[PDB]
Amino acid sequence: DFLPLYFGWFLTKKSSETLRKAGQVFLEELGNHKAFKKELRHFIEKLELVSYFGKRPPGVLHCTTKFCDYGKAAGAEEYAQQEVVKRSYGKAFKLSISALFVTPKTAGAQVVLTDQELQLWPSDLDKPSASEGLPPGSRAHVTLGCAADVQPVQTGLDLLDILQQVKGGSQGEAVGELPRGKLYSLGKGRWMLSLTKKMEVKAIFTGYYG
Ligand SMILES: Nc1ncnc2c1ncn2[C@@H]1O[C@H](CO)[C@@H](O)[C@H]1OP(=O)(O)O
Repeated sequence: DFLPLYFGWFLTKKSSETLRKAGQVFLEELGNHKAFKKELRHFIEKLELVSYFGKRPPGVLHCTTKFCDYGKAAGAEEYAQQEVVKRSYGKAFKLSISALFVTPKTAGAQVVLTDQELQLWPSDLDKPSASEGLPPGSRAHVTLGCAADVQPVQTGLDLLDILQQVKGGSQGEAVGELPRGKLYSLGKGRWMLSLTKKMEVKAIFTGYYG
């Protein structure tokens, strides 16, 4: 038996719609913001970010736990064999999004996982060098878009990098108020919105087979 391409939480029709709509409003707003227009040189008339992030999920949004490549990825067998994964397979979850973000490479939403959902977060031996210093599960995100040259993999790395700055106290003071939250400028083309109300999205834990 081969494993899926990857396991993860796949958001319902309605919830994918809410998050997608919310990510796309952020993009028109960030692209229209004075603070962003000024720093556009450190990013790349106005730039239309919805177009910039041309490579979008075409259907339902998802939050990846463990990329398996059908069993070719390190720790895939390990992960899939866990009681918690088999038990959770096909179960419903509510995910909490705390922030939307943008970099020159990706646009995503930061997921904050409950301890129960953390039981489903992988515990691999090959761990990212930007992951260290952050709790397990900090990589948890939903990808909203990518630049032409970029793989959706980059979104997770982009998120860790951004939070590696937050833990360093390197976010600074907010440079704007969008209707949903406070806008931060991390430098190096990076931007974070901390949501006033975290949005709850519904999702099913299952496997995706390409
Ligand atoms: N090398 C890798 N490590 C972890 N996840 C990967 C990966 N390569 C691709 N992916 C994930 O597999 C999917 C490919 O269809 C992408 O959505 C991406 O998830 P992501 O959106 O969370 O970044």
